[PDB]
Amino acid sequence: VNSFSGYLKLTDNVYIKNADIVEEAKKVKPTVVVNAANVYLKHGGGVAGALNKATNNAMQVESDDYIATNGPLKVGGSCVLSGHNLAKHCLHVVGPNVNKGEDIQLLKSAYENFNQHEVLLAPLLSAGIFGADPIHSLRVCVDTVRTNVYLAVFDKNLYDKLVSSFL
Ligand SMILES: O=C(O)Cc1ccccc1O
Repeated sequence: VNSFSGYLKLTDNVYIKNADIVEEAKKVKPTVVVNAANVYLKHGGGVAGALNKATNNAMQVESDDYIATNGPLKVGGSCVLSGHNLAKHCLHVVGPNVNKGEDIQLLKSAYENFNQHEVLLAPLLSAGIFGADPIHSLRVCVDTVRTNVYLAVFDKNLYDKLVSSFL
């Protein structure tokens, strides 16, 4: 048993809810929250800008030190950093950004990072401002992640369409 509440069960291991991931993280304090990161860990908008704002910019300060030491992530890659006031850990995962021309086949590689963690609170990778088909992102999630994932869909109209189209 875990602390996640009000989720619709899609599969053995994937759950979904219409929720603000920031507000969900603040309530649950999950072991792992996933950030929709870019390779530079520049947290400006969407999930990253919202998560970073909720940490009072401490996520960005920590991220800048990580990049200064290690250089940029790979598209499809990840790193584990602090969850600050939101979670124990933040798994920063880089899905491909369609609005930068990145290979959508890298979305499966991105979701494979989730398998290193038994339970996660996450957004749909590459959805919204990343320019990919969200319905596609949910299918790749279900067909790739084997650990227990609680998806927070921010946009209500996107949530209802994802549920009503789910195979
Ligand atoms: O609603 C979601 O969860 C998907 C998403 C991600 C980023 C920006 C806007 C947006 O709708």
